[PDB]
Amino acid sequence: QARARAFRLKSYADGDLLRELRQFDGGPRAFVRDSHRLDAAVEKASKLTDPTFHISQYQLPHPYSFGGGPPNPERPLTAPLISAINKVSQRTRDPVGYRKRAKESIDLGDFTTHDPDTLHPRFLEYVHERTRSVDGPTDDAMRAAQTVFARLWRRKGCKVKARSLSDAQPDNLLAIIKKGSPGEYRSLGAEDRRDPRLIATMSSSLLRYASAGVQVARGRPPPGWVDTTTQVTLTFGKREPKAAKIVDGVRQAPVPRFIFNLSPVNYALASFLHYDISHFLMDNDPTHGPGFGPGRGRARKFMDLVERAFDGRFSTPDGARLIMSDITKWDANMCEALIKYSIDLLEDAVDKSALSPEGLATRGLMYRVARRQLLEKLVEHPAGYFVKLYGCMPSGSFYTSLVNTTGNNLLVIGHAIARAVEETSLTHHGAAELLADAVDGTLISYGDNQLFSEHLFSVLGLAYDPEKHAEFLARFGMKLKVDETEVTVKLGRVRFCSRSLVRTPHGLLITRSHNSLFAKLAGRPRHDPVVDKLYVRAMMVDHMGTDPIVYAILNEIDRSLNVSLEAAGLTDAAKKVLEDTAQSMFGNREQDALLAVYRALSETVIDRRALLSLHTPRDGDHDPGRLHTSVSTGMHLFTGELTPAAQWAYECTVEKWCQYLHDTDQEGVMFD
RNA sequence: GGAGAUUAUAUCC
RNA sequence: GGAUAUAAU
Repeated sequence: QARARAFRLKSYADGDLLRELRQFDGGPRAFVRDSHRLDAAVEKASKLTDPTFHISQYQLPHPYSFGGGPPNPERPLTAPLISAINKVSQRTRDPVGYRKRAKESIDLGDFTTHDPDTLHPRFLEYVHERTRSVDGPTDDAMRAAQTVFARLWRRKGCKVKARSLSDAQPDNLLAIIKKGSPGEYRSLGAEDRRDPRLIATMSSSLLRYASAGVQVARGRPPPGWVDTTTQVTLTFGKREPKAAKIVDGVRQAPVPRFIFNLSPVNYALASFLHYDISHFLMDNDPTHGPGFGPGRGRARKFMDLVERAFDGRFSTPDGARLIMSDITKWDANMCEALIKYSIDLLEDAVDKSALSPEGLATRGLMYRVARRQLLEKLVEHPAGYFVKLYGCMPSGSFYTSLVNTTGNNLLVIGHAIARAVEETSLTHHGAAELLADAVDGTLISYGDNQLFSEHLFSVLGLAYDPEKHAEFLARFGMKLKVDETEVTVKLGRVRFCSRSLVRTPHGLLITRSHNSLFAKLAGRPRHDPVVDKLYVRAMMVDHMGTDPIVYAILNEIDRSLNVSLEAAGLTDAAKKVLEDTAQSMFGNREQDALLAVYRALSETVIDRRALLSLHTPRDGDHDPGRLHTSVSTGMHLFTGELTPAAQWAYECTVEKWCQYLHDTDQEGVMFD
């Protein structure tokens, strides 16, 4: 409707549409339309009964996709990291073992960029059989699992109410629209989702449901646009560090993740319907990961689960294990059946009882559209052409974390219920009432990342069984990697969102594995040398100074970068990352202030105390203390009190650390 | 040719 | 009311 109107091709089958597309095919990072990027996907889909993907009959004269290419090939941190590991490993208990374990990770360190010619093979992961619905036994279990969380949410105080359309007015809609992508409106001049003309368009796209609902509440049929309104979804490849893996010998360089950039109109509908229920779960649902962070008291849902399972010890007091589910490529494989159970449960938690009959019908039409649009997407493939995608989670939707987390939680509870009805004398209702009590404190998911206590199965009179867990997931087309799913009784192997917990004599302390740091460093492409030096310090911040080996290694790398730090001169990249420092030290961001900061940078050290202050919560019992440049350019001194356990970690040398982890059996935190 | 959502945190305005 | 940066999913 905006001059970009699509034309209809003549064919119907994918193989014939593909031939038709050649007639539109077109530096090395400008976009060129290329229908051959679809060849393998079309070939794969042709052998499937119910494929997740078809070529769209409708196409645009001009595509939205942009070109790309490979990153800078140099890896400037690999050599300094090796010297640092060479030195610090000598102060650990097994120096040659540490250096070998660490070399494995450095070798895998890599990096992905957006490039249409490397992105299209990743899309094959999204091309497989649909699972529209599951069989009777599984459905009964999944609907019982829905009652578990619905009960949990009510007990936790859920009082979320349906919004009125007053909140779809431009001035009120702003409070539930975050800044970000204009999606397909970027072609029309919009730069941000929160731009006033976009906000006006998103508002109109919500208010149009009012009169549609008036008709349905009178028993008339809905307007036609309700069932046909669609928005284009754009795609691109993720730019990030990513570790290669060794699969059957060959070291497999990483394929870029497939990212979806959804339309602001779809965003506005999702947020109008479900912003509140999402924020209620973040604040109050103990199984809901989103809201988590590693510092400042934000890991409490993780720590509460661990402390219920370990009660002060380093191994679980009973033998009850902890399970960390390892699922292959969650977003590509989340089927329509699981998406429906998840979003339906979320919509059910929203209280509609105060709505008028028109208001209720209006919300029903809005939900109808949001559900259909989560399930069936119109996606511009990196070939430069539209395809239709049924199921899969479109990573980048408003619903991504919310629905992935809800679905993973429903999987394990549905599985538990399914086993109980088959194997024991519990009914669906009876298993549900047990799990509703036991799930509070025994389960947490963050999308496909999951951690749960075997007590979920204990209270059903069952023991966890990974093959039965994998078989349940396979009913939804998902592959639980059984040999990579950690099952343990030891705190040192418990993980959540890439974080470990170390129990010190004064309490728990979030930490991170060393191998993850080494791969990221080995994968870092060459930037401006000041930018890269500040990246190494950002890594210190990410690790929060808990581990003195990690601090030592990073402090070594930081020093080593000083030899060549000034070789590029004061570039614009270096100016940008030094601006905050120049204004806090000299009052201005002018050339001389910036160069004074620049030339002093070689003289700075990042204080481990500043890093460990990040464990301090902002509690009204704790004042964490301002950091200024303490963890970036290092030109302020951090004054402030650490938490007891973090104070213990400051007083703790490489040598004391390895001894304590050895004596407590917590050395699992270092690797994996 | 000049790269999504969500969460957490830090810095500066 | 905004900007920049890193991490996680």
